[PDB]
Amino acid sequence: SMKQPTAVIFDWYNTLIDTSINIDRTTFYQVLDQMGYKNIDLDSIPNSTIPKYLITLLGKRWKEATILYENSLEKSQKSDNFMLNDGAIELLDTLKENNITMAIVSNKNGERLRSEIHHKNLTHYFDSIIGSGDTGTIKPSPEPVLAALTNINIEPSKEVFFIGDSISDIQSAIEAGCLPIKYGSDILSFKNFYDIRNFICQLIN
Repeated sequence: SMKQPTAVIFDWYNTLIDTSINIDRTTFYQVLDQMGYKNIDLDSIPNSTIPKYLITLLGKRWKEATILYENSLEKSQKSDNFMLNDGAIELLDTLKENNITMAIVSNKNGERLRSEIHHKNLTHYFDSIIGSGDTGTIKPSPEPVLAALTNINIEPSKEVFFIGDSISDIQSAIEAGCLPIKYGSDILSFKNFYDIRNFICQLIN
């Protein structure tokens, strides 16, 4: 009764992309600024230590910081230097080799989203890339999901897997008639892309 997916939709930030490695300090300065902090100097802190350092600085306000941070990245005109999460390329490549159509649905600005995807040489994997400004609404509306599916010519169903980290991703998937898979930390959930790849390979074979 469980079938291989007819399409796989991915979110970008905090699903495919790890936003905690190569944090742009300028962006986090603005967040800390908005949050009232002064006079935080991150300039001498090694990039790899920045996240643990910020976690201890922010304490209870850490979750709020991550919200502001993602919000800022979505609207940015600046280029990212982020790395993909572990196993992401292996999964994309497995799906491509098996001829399973893929798309991205993100609340990042569509134009900058497409530029970042092309900067990482990943455009060829995706038959539709939908960001904010590409439709009349954003997630958790189903509209951006339905837009990707219109553009890849696949009907919405529970064989369309929407891999996403957020509640808005899950809700958009459900409202669109598609199957949410929660990535990260009633619904299929996986902590990494190696396990998701094994699961999909097991469904295919």
